Amino acid sequence: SHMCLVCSDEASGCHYGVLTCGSCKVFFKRAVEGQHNYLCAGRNDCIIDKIRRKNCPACRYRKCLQAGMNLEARKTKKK
Amino acid sequence: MCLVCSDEASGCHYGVLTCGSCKVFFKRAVEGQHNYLCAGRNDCIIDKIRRKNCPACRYRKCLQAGMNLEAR
DNA sequence: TGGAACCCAATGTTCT
DNA sequence: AAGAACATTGGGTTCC
Ligand SMILES: [Zn+2]
Ligand SMILES: [Zn+2]
Ligand SMILES: [Zn+2]
Ligand SMILES: [Zn+2]
Repeated sequence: SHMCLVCSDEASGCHYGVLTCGSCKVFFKRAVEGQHNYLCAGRNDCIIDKIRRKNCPACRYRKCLQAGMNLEARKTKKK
Repeated sequence: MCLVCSDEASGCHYGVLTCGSCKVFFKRAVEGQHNYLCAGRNDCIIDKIRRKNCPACRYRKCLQAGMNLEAR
């Protein structure tokens, strides 16, 4: 396809195992490598689009996980 | 306690009892015009920590708590 | 009390 | 591809 599977913006290729845009790529890396201690102000089902993806990092990080992102995807595609 | 984010207040600002962070947010919201979109259901929880998540919902309840720049 | 000017945390792009 | 590090935004406290 051509759209990020997390936020629907224009994907820039496959990162951490998932067709995503560049903003979701570095968001995930940051969330996964530090704490991801986020709280949703809604009911854990926020809509995450190009502009709203900024509102709710809890729900953004859940959609990254749901789309299959994982740090070791490179090492894992091998074998 | 902030009538908006229920943190605790520095005093009465723009017509309402609010925290300092809500003071500046409002001034900025009203002046800068931006158009904000809620990502939930137009009823987000607005508290000390979750404030920053939905400026649409934050700004809406500033308005509804009575905030207004001409409080003269 | 209202506002300026900080300062920092979080985002998204560049990297020639 | 991954990821440092740059640029910028939006935000809260300090100060005047
Ligand atoms: Zn994305
Ligand atoms: Zn959410
Ligand atoms: Zn407040
Ligand atoms: Zn909202």
